[PDB]
Amino acid sequence: LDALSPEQLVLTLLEAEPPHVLISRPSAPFTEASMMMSLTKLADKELVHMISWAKKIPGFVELSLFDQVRLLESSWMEVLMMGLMWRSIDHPGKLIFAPDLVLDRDEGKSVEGILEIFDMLLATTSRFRELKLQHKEYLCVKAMILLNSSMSRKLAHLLNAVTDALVWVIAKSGISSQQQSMRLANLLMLLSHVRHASNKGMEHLLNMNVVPVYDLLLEMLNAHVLR
Amino acid sequence: SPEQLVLTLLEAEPPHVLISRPSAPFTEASMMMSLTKLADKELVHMISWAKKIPGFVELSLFDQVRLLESSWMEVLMMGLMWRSIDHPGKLIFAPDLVLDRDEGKSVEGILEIFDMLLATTSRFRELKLQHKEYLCVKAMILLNSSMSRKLAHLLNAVTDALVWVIAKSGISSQQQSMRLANLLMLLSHVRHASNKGMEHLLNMNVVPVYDLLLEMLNAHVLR
Ligand SMILES: CC/C(=C(\c1ccc(O)cc1)c1ccc(OCCN(C)C)cc1)c1ccccc1
Ligand SMILES: CC/C(=C(\c1ccc(O)cc1)c1ccc(OCCN(C)C)cc1)c1ccccc1
Ligand SMILES: CC/C(=C(\c1ccc(O)cc1)c1ccc(OCCN(C)C)cc1)c1ccccc1
Ligand SMILES: CC/C(=C(\c1ccc(O)cc1)c1ccc(OCCN(C)C)cc1)c1ccccc1
Repeated sequence: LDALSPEQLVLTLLEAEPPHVLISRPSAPFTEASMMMSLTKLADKELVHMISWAKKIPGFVELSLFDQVRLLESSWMEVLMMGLMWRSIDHPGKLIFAPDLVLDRDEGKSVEGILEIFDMLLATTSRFRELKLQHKEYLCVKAMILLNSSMSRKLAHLLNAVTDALVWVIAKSGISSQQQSMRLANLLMLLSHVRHASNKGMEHLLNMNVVPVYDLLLEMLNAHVLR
Repeated sequence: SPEQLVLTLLEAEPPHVLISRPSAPFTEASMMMSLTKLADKELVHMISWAKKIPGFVELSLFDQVRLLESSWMEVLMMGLMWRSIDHPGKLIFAPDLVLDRDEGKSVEGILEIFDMLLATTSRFRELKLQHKEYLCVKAMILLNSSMSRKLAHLLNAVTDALVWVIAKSGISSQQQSMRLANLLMLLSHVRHASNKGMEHLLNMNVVPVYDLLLEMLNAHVLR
């Protein structure tokens, strides 16, 4: 119960942060291939990392394996983009994928189409920047993205605890009540923009085949044999 | 003010659009023909609705268009979820056009889209979403679809109005905070459904103007 209390949860997420991933640009001037290559290599590394991070969130380990895989599968692009926005929050106009990989808007034009994605990331980052998004609020929101990715007893509980944690953090700020409700709303409403950039990103990534298993999974869940 | 805004959103509600099913057993075509007929009629009314929203008509004609342009599919799906809320397992497109999850199989693909809607509606049903709450959430979907002075002002006012609505409930503060988070967290699912629907709708050619639109804004000549 307590390991899931505002200060406890905040503490655990504070130290669950994945390790920073390093990567440096290539020799020649960026092309569409080299560009994506770097970002893919980079995205894959952080993903292996995103697993051990999820495992450290109070109780994630007790959710069925199917649900673990489900949430991570449904929310991984949003989690990446939020990690990316967060670390690019104090450097307006630039996306800090990694220390030696600090690309500004224009360089994205190396990979046809990513431009609109870069602007979405850049514009959402700005919103968090005006809000003066704090590291503690950030940690709660990232985890919330993980648990709010799809839609039980445990799941919802785990999610509401992360929610209670964020109210708590915003609460130790001193601002009145009406401004605590406002910040909560503003912060959460940016979740639509994150999800949206994720969908846009997925679509673009996909552009650059398996057997449909949607019905079968329902059948399986319905029969109750899924994991 | 909160009470004012609510009252104004209430009476700003679009009329209910009446449409009926066709003769023969729904075909992928006929099915999508009925939904498209319905949506366009609703979209027509949507403009009028957005115009009644306090302050909207003051935003440059460009922002108005941009907002409606980017949020219309969510607004629609939000309206659909609201009227299907008391009909589990069903999507109430109109009084005469109600479809079960299974009938959606008339149009190849929309099934996953129908499950997204029914499940979100399911979530709102479990939160016992209230009419006034719904009113605020809708305008909120319209006003938060894109990313100024008046804009944010307008958006924070509806947001104030929502907190206010949740406040006359009487639940403790911790619970009021909880409900605001749970409702707004549900926006991400609404936006997600919308993106999925757009992808599918699109599946069933113009010149890229994105870069040109930026320049035009940079040069400050856009509307
Ligand atoms: C938004 C930049 C980005 C990726 C990214 C975002 C944040 C971050 O911290 C690191 C990378 C990106 C690039 C590739 C990618 O594919 C990996 C394939 N794996 C899952 C096998 C995922 C995200 C991207 C997504 C779609 C198209 C083009 C670029
Ligand atoms: C590429 C998406 C994905 C998984 C996936 C890929 C294809 C598919 O058909 C279904 C899922 C994924 C998600 C979770 C996972 O967990 C292993 C079990 N627990 C103990 C971590 C493995 C792959 C994932 C990988 C790393 C981080 C976040 C998400
Ligand atoms: C969710 C069902 C739906 C539509 C809908 C939602 C709510 C509502 O109240 C009425 C209809 C839908 C159908 C067609 C559509 O395109 C119309 C073309 N216009 C833009 C000229 C938009 C939404 C739909 C969306 C994508 C693919 C197939 C069906
Ligand atoms: C189809 C999307 C759209 C508009 C649109 C289409 C293509 C494009 O390149 C840009 C926009 C749209 C939105 C608003 C609008 O309003 C007119 C200005 N005042 C009277 C509000 C006209 C078209 C729309 C129309 C009705 C309801 C909701 C959305």
